[PDB]
Amino acid sequence: ARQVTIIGAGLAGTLVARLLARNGWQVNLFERRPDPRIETGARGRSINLALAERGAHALRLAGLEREVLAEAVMMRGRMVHVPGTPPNLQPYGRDDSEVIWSINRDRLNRILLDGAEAAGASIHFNLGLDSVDFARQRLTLSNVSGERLEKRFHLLIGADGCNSAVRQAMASVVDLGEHLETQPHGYKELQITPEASAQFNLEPNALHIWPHGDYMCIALPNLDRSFTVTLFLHHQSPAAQPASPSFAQLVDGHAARRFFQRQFPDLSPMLDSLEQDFEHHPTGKLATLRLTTWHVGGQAVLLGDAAHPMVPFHGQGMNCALEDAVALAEHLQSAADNASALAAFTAQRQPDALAIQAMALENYVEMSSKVASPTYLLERELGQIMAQRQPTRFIPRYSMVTFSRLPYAQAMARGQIQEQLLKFAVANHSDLTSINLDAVEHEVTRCLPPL
Ligand SMILES: Cc1cc2nc3c(=O)[nH]c(=O)nc-3n(C[C@H](O)[C@H](O)[C@H](O)COP(=O)(O)OP(=O)(O)OC[C@H]3O[C@@H](n4cnc5c(N)ncnc54)[C@H](O)[C@@H]3O)c2cc1C
Repeated sequence: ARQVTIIGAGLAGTLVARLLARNGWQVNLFERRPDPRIETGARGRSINLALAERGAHALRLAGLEREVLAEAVMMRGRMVHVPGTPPNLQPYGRDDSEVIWSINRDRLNRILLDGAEAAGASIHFNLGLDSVDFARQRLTLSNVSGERLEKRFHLLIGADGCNSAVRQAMASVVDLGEHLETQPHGYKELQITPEASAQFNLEPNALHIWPHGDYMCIALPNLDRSFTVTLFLHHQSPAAQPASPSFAQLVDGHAARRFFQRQFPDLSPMLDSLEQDFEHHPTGKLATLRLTTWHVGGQAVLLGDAAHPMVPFHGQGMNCALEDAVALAEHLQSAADNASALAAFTAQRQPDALAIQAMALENYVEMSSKVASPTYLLERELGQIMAQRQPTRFIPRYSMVTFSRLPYAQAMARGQIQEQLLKFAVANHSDLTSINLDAVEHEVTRCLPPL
């Protein structure tokens, strides 16, 4: 049996562990955190994640989808809260079968942990990777107290998150060609209690958006009718716009409350613990880190956030991470050797990672800056018309990334053709009546091969 060592029992690591273990691999998985299935007296604070077709399919191949969806809240559409109009529900896709699932991060991790152990993988918690000696095929682990433990390894899988230790150790033997691109937006995670959401009639079966240009909020529901709310806001105010809102201006909960009362008046009543959550939770940072290569020979390979950290604006980090796990397991299982597997895995997935990394950055301007634009509404109306006339040619880019498994590079390449197509057809036209629908349909068939 081929042996594999996996660092990080996160989402990608536990999935790939399951897939290799049921294929007969001797799988050992190391995790720095304690086992979350051991119940303690601590009050865990977990957030919800948007599970889409890519992630759902990855769980389907692993035999875990039914179990995960049983604990997920169905989101049938996007609930846009734009001032001046009532909350507007925008259904997903074309039919009632296209939905996104809101799954609690902790619930999902437990299901994957159980899933990996049932396939035969061994999971070792409370052990963080410190360094790798690639020459001697050894690594060093330690607990929080710093007691060191050495282990032999044949194949090392880095599934240890944005701040991957496998990635850092790989940087000693190969130039990964890393380019960190930091994001000026930070995020703050707030809570809406079940009582609060019910009191203000917040739809449980929808994903909510409060667009506001350079800042915004999103909310995803949990099984108990609570919601986890993410505020996206500039870390600092630029000198060009010194009075623009930023986290630096929100020094306490009293400032945060006045900010929300003025800029999110319908959302602020639902934030019972806005003052407490604002000062007791850290302001998270966002970044896009790109790598030229993801592997060292047949010795080590990165996947998930370890290989391609991205901004969460498209809700696709986990989905891409689960998709990575399937591809990595497929290549490892069927290749002539580990080095051929790892080189082929990188070649297949690296272009798609750069694509979803790019599309995630663009999608912030789409959901927070465009959903209230007059030109964008006409382009969106015309794009929906093309999705019905050519259902296999004009698939809106959000549907391709979210509701299909088309490679991220194809979705971005087809999306730029559609974006430019809508841009030129709507240009210099006020109403949809002055737009020639059949000329737009002709260019759809000319430039977009059917799927
Ligand atoms: C605010 C926010 C919202 C998001 N929302 C969504 C969403 O709606 N949909 C979506 O698809 N994605 C979303 N994402 C992205 C998603 O959470 C991540 O992309 C996903 O968790 C990546 O999975 P992974 O297994 O690669 O890493 P992780 O899931 O982070 O797992 C990494 C694991 O490695 C462990 N580890 C780290 N260092 C070490 C070490 N040195 N030794 C041992 N173990 C180690 C960690 O403890 C952890 O268990 C969001 C991200 C953020 C920040």
